[PDB]
Amino acid sequence: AQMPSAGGAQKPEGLETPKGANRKKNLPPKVPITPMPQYSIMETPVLKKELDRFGVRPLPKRQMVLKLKEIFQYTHQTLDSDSEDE
Repeated sequence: AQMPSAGGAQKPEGLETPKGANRKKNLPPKVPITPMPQYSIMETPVLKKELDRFGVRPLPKRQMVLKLKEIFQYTHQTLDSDSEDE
């Protein structure tokens, strides 16, 4: 709901990057900033399989990315745990 000000403080200018160029897969539970680990920007081979598994119809990558981004926005509560949710 809120953020710990004594722990946040640092003004963001960019956070939501393609998870790969840096060694940063996590998102610190602190301040509600636009999430970096978007489901819609996951690695192409596995994400294509996850796109099929989630049951998404063939919409072009612009229409598709907005769909799975929006879905991810209301689904994003904590962070990707690497392991499957037990």
